[PDB]
Amino acid sequence: MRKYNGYLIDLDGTMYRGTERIDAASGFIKELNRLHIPYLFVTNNSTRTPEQVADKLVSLDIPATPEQIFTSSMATANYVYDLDQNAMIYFIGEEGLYKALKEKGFSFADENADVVIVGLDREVTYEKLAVACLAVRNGAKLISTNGDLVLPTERGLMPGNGAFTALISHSTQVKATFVGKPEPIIMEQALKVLGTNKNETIMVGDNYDTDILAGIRAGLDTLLVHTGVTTVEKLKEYKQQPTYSMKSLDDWKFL
Amino acid sequence: MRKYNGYLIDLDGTMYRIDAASGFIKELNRLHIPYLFVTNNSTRTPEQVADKLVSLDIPATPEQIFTSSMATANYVYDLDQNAMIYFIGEEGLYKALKEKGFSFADENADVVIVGLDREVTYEKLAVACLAVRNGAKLISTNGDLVLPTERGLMPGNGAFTALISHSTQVKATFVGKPEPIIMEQALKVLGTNKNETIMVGDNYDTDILAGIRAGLDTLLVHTGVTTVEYKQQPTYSMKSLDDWKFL
Repeated sequence: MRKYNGYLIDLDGTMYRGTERIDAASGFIKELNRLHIPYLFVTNNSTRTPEQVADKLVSLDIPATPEQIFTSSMATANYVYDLDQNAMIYFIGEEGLYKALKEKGFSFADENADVVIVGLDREVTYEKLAVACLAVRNGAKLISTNGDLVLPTERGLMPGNGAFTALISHSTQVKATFVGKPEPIIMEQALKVLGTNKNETIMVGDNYDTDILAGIRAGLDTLLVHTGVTTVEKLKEYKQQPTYSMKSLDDWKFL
Repeated sequence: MRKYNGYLIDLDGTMYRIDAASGFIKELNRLHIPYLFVTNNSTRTPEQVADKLVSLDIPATPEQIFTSSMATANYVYDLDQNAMIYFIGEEGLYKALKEKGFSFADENADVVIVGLDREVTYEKLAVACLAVRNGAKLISTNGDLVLPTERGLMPGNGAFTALISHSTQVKATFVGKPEPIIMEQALKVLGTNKNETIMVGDNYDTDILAGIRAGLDTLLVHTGVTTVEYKQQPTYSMKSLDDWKFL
């Protein structure tokens, strides 16, 4: 009887910025739970495990289990696995991406890898990057968990995953396939895990350029919150608009 | 009397991958025509490059080597003699910058110089990006995307420059070939006029284009990158340095 029986909730943007937004998210998510509506959180983040993210949400009174956290690194692992579970993987990345690949039981290799996966590695080295280039020139498919050129830290704007992918792409003259938002691949992979139908699922977020655009491209209806008169006007000039725009999660009716 | 009285000569693929190169250079010495080797190489000192040439029976003194490191050090000196420098690179670049009198800094640098560092790290790249976002000028020794080795086609300095430029949204100023910066300097060092100077090389995309944009005649010998199989032709194209007639 509901139009939407599955929710993909963005973890990024400014969705949980400040106590008011945190409380609104708590209210919204608790309501989904009370209604027994399945939901999954989606993020491009590669520096926290599903367990850490869930522990964090729970501490903010937003109910989540590790199984409800879905990252671009997980989407990337799962996407590659469905295409060739016997591919030998070379990856650049940290514990999150390693774990997602481990979950899929991959074999790993260096210069003769079948697939090269580029994730953010804050201890990357020339040699790690060289092996990626060599494997790509040996015919490996080139996959990038996301395209972000910058990683915000307290030091300032550090090089992001996308910058490293650009290095490899430029050196090898091979284009990467990108998985994370704003690409639709992460959202199709999230839909797989959530288990609901595309036309009965909605993606909720508050960033258009990176986050909600992914849902639009993946063929999902979208709710963009934290909008205002000017941003709504701005979106009307773009090729694609979110399905709905509202000020607050508080305004959403469960249909 | 001769049309060309000065020679700028590429190393990588022209002088070595070859004893046609040796004969060519010695004939230059016998005809007493000055020459300068010009290389995008940012890792080696001129002493090391010259020694390698000697060991191959190619007459070269360190003073006849002009690298992208030396050119970059000169170029930065022209912009600001007192620049605080953050650099990524190896011995060659470090030495060139130090010899020029520069002091070094990190995130607070005035100028960020990107040269090849085969032991570069995330942190080294991050410092570069932070300095650039802080307002540092972004300079690169060379734009080569690949470094050919026995393992295969390794990432070259242009690939690392691209990472930094993409992350920071700041375009780099490139010094080495095919940019005219290294050429105009080399020309000053060689000391001959443009119309009597010829650039000799094997790669169209670096060597020949460098000559064209510097307004120099060019000689493309097919002993390296570019095959016989572009919008501007080199002045001359031949299969071997043995075919050159010393015009």
